[PDB]
Amino acid sequence: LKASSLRALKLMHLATSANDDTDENVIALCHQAKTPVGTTDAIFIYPRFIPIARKTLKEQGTPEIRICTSTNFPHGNDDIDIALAETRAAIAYGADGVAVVFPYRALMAGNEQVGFDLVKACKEACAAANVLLSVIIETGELKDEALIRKASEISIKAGADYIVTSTGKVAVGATPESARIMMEVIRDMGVENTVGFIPVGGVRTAEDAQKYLAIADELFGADWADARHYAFGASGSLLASLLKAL
Repeated sequence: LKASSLRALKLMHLATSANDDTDENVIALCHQAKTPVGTTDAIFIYPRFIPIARKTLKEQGTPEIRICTSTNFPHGNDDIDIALAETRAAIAYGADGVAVVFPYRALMAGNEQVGFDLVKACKEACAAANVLLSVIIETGELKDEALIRKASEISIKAGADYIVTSTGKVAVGATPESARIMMEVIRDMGVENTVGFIPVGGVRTAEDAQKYLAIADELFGADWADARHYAFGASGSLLASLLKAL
């Protein structure tokens, strides 16, 4: 568990636990990302806190820690104008990465077009600003393998730089099963170089993290899951469990 734990710590997007948030909590999160035995790849926070986070990260000597944030979140509504405006604002605040929630309920109702157009609009804005676009498909709500594959496919076709299981705000988050399905889509579409994978809302222990990294290594080889291709979107419990294991 030591090997997977250190690797997982470095791949974390250490996420706020707010629904809520304050400067004080975000500053604490920045400090927590500089762990006693390694530094996480990123933090994940609400957009309005990006400027204060950037300053905090610089002043503790870790300007390399990326700042990711959320849009169309957590509900994954259909409205592209709103999702796009939120994405443009996240970019203006200074985000390194934006995770947009796919309109998964629309897909569940049979509408494949809205998700394509919503992701594509957000990707165009992000790409222009050198911001990576993650797409959260909400596997715990989609539930069905065919729908999980379809949402992944549409997101990839529309330009997702990562596909992400979950918001962490619904009853069911990542499972090793949904992770496997999504990673198989990345392989089958031939986009393993351009699309990463992020489990959210199902990795709480070192033992969990080991299992998820094992899937990546099994499917793509041990060298694939670097920061550009893999992240753990998770909070303090996972981080504490990783540090304990270490």
